[PDB]
Amino acid sequence: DNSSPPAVPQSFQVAHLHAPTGSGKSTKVPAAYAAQGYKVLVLNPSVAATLGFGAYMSKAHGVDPNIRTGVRTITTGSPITYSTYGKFLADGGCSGGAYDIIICDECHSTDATSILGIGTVLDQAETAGARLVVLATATPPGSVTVSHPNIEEVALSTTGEIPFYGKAIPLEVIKGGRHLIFCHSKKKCDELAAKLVALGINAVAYYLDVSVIPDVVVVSTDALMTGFTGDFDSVIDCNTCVTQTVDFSLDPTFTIETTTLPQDAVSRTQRRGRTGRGKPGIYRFVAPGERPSGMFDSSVLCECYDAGCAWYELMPAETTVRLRAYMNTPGLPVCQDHLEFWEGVFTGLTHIDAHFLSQTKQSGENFPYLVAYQATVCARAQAPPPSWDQMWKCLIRLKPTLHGPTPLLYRLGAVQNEVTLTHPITKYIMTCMSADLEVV
Amino acid sequence: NSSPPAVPQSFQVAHLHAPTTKVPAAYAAQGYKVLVLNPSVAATLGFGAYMSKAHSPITYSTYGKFLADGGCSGGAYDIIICDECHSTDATSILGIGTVLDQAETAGARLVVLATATPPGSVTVSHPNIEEVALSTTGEIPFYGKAIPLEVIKGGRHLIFCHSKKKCDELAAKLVALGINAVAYYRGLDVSVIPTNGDVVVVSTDALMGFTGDFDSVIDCNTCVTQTVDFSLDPTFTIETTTLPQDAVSRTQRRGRTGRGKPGIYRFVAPGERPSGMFDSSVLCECYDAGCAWYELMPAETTVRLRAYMNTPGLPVCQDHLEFWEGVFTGLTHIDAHFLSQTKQSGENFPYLVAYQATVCARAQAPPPSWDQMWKCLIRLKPTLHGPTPLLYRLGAVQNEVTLTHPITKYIMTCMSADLE
Ligand SMILES: O=C(O)Cc1c[nH]c2ccc(Br)cc12
Ligand SMILES: [Ca+2]
Ligand SMILES: [Ca+2]
Repeated sequence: DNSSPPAVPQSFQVAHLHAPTGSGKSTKVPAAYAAQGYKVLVLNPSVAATLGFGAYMSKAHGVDPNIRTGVRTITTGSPITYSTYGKFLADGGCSGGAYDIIICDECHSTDATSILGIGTVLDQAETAGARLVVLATATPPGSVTVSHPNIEEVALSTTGEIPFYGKAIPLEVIKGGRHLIFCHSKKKCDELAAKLVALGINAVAYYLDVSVIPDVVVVSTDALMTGFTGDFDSVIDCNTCVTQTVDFSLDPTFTIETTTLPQDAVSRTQRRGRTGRGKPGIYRFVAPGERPSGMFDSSVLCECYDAGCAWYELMPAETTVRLRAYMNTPGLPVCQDHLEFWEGVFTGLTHIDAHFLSQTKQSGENFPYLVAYQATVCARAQAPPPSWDQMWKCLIRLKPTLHGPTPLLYRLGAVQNEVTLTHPITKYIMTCMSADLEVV
Repeated sequence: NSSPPAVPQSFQVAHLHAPTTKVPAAYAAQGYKVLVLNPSVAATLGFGAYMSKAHSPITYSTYGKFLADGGCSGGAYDIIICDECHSTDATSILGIGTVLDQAETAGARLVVLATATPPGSVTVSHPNIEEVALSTTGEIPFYGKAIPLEVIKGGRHLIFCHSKKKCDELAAKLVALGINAVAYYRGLDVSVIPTNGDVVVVSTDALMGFTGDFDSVIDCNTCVTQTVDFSLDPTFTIETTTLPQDAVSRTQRRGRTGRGKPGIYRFVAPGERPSGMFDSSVLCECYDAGCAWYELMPAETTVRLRAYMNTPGLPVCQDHLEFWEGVFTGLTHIDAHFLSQTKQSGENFPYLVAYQATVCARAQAPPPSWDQMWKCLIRLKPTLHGPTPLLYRLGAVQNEVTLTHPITKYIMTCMSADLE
């Protein structure tokens, strides 16, 4: 719809704002609405960003916004409120009468919190008195990377002294002094570094804490992020990423696993973006292509339901309503319509052990509810967990429960113990798979 | 790029992002011998002359024929136009990769990669077609939403479903409500009503083209596609998945209505998957086809596919070239008579099927099942002797399996070593 900030209408509308993010989607835009006399909520996926906007508004313009994050909450009364999706979700969502305008910044984000948070805004904002929701991103669905004036991009050839994802890095260009290199996994961040900390070029691997630079060559996963020492002269990109996916493996039910894929445009623009910051920069790549942005995996829907039940006190049917509003809204990332299936499985998961759930939550496991629940049925059948990986630590108490086969609900990682596939909850999920997933 | 690249002085690869004959004639006026490649040379509408019809400086052929001809012959062309270069069928990908690898050595000075739908393309509005979201209100349940009887009672309508089974079930529900509903899917008669009267065609993505009326299209916005699973049981599985449709698919389904007269498009999902990626099973297909059809050693197939993957502006895929090249290299001594048979039957992976049958016949062991795929072995009696030496899964497996054939172990090792 808009490449500029949409005016406030007289009846509720959902507007799309597609703008370069240097143009202050998170600063200039909410400030313009504020100057007009509106109360504006600004949502972002990351805690750092949210605090980072608050600071900039206090320092560069003397405006002290409300800040709302899990770790810290500041209330000044300013018409501008900065919050994370997660904190917005924990706050219970849209507070009646609070906001005239809600900006969903980085609306391209496909982590579970962002999707459930935006779904919630689209379900609730009109009823709560907002006149206008703005879905703001620099990279709408279908976006590909465009050229950058102060970054020249050069294909790697197979000629060179370092083996790199089927191609070669000529020894020179990483002796310029100032370099970031992206590898898909941890295991090959060491192996790649060590294949030249032993060669002496001086290199360190990131995935822990920070350890770098004013020379140096950093090789890291995506666990480093967009800021820090923006001075690099070149980036070298393997152009692939590790993503979470669900397999309906029927063994007995589903598996959450990881796949290595070609990077999408969001990934490529961002990795390339850590050079050419003022200076001229060079981008070197294994592969010229990229998936367009705008698709996400059904395993992320699973996560939304997991967080609904674990963090936000949402019955699955309520999470479905929020996600349904997301899925019905045009110009947002798309996924398989598996709402019925996941509402289905989580609704069958009754009488979870509160102590286990309040152990997996603190642990930072990805699916605290699913984990605590498998552990729940394990304890009550006096069976062992599916393995003695760290995920299952809430059960340390091998001793009574080592009685036999694990009653396996689903696969969240590697399964080491022998299993039994006949538990009523397992049969229940299988029936939900028949009921709610299509065939052929 | 929107306009036809002027012929340069050295060899290069250009991209023509043209919207929905055009350009080739222009290059032919200038003395240039041009070759134009498509998936098919049949009339794009389903009616009219073939593209190869003579009236020459311009040849019209297909990627399939081009590959069978052995690719680029001599200095026979200055300009090669790869049209519909967004196509991700195996023949198109191997065909384009062949052009890119051979064109310059064959003395061509320009390769045009033309498509109306570059990577990242999204479906755009149609001046002539009104689009309306289905609600959950209506008599006919449809992929989680509902079709109201009112919008298909009377008139002519096309409903897309993702499978044969869904088409039968939906048509039966319509007929029971008094609608003249007809199921269409491959294997059928174009018995879609002859005429002009009310009809609701319930169809898969068979039926292309055609000649229907259709005041409206209703779209499930779902597709079925082929995927490889690296399932370690023992090795990999070729399977079929349902995914959200991509922009190509939505545009094409919506384009059955609003031809001339205004039309109405009704949908289950507002969004599509952006176009521009394909599965690793397609790579596997390319090597299979290289070995069965085109007499290509796996390393020759790799060379062509690598050229494709180094070329910007084309659909992307996982880099499994070394993996697939490695498994086909191990597949030695295939039974020739079996390969002939799976080639004639139109199996999707004739080399892989025949090779599994070759391993069965030698161990005098039965096929993984007695589905039609395995009928080269049908001289059955001596062979049912025990477990199946299972190399990979190309379908459902009914027989008892054994996982210790050396070729199974070989492929497992390729998986360990070539797949991260
Ligand atoms: O920590 C944040 O502010 C974001 C967030 C992500 N997930 C959350 C769950 C609860 C609460 Br409170 C907050 C979050
Ligand atoms: Ca699978
Ligand atoms: Ca699998």
